[PDB]
Amino acid sequence: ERKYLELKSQKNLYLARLKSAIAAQKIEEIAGNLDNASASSLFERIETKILELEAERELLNPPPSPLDKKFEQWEEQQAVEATLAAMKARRS
Amino acid sequence: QEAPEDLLERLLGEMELELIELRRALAQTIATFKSTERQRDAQQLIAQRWYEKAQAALDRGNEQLAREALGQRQSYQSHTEALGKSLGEQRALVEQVRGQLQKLERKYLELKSQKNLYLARLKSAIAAQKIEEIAGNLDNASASSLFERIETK
Amino acid sequence: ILELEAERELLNPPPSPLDKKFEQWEEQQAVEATLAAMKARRS
Amino acid sequence: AALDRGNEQLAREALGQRQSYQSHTEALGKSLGEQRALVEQVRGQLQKL
Ligand SMILES: Nc1ncnc2c1ncn2[C@@H]1O[C@H](COP(=O)(O)OP(=O)(O)O)[C@@H](O)[C@H]1O
Ligand SMILES: Nc1ncnc2c1ncn2[C@@H]1O[C@H](COP(=O)(O)OP(=O)(O)O)[C@@H](O)[C@H]1O
Repeated sequence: ERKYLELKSQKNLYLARLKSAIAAQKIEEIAGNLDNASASSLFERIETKILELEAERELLNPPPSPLDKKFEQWEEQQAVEATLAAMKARRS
Repeated sequence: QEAPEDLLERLLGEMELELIELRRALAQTIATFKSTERQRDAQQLIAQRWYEKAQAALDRGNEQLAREALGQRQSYQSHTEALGKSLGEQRALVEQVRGQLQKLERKYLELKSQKNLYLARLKSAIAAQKIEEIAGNLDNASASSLFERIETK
Repeated sequence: ILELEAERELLNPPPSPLDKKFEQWEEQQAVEATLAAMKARRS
Repeated sequence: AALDRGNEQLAREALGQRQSYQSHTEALGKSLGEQRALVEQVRGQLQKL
């Protein structure tokens, strides 16, 4: 009788310790550590899936050249300079 | 396999259920520990009562009954020591289990604080990619863009 | 009963005894200051 | 008036008794300080609607 009571007084603690360890392990496989980049952590798999689509839609419709960006920026600067100069000069 | 985003939410819900299950199991563990502590206290109380009875029995001057009572209380003292030994380790173990649960809680909260941002970024990107296949570019003329197919038709 | 009493304690941690000591000392400081000034005001 | 007999024990008891009421008063004063600030914003929303 006493032996059985003693064993029943420990089954619960052992179950709790097993469950805590299982949950602790199951935490890792989702995120783990930020610097993993292991493609096993579910966040990196989402990140690669994002970048794949972002590049795939870029291939179909090419982005404008940096030369075009420089040209349009300079055109905007020339425009605003002309407006400000004539705008100061009109009230004068 | 399946799309990662749906299994992300499914796994997070399952993890929530497992966490509350762990909380309940730890509650039962601390309950049983308290019960064992109470039983140890009761046993030592009974041993003290037997010692007190022997104290009054010795007043007669017949030491034989005192010897009988003192030999009787030895088993109870041994049982009290046996339970005191086990408590000395169960108390040190439950604290570490509680610490593990406390850390897991914060980790889960942190992951749930980012699932939404990741889903929003995924939806924005897929919509941005889908915007193209209808029209794309005015000079695209790929016959895949739905406007050029209508124009040729 | 004990299971529920511990389970609701896990969800909302009780304060550490250090906080209890601190608040007890704060109460003692308050009562001593009040009684000292309270004696000294009529004097 | 309790300290008037010259025995400070009753004064100590009364001062220890009033501490709970002071704490409760402060607890309610903390909550009023935010409820008053929130009801005004709700009223403004209603007025604009
Ligand atoms: N301390 C650490 N810092 C950064 N990354 C780590 C660290 N420890 C492990 N990793 C990551 O773990 C990954 C290896 O896991 P992986 O090879 O994907 O698992 P499997 O072998 O099951 O495919 C590496 O990409 C590495 O970035
Ligand atoms: N910068 C651009 N200016 C004009 N048209 C472009 C540009 N980039 C891509 N295209 C268009 O993309 C089209 C090619 O797509 P297409 O070969 O029909 O797709 P798929 O390979 O799926 O059949 C070409 O007709 C071309 O006009």
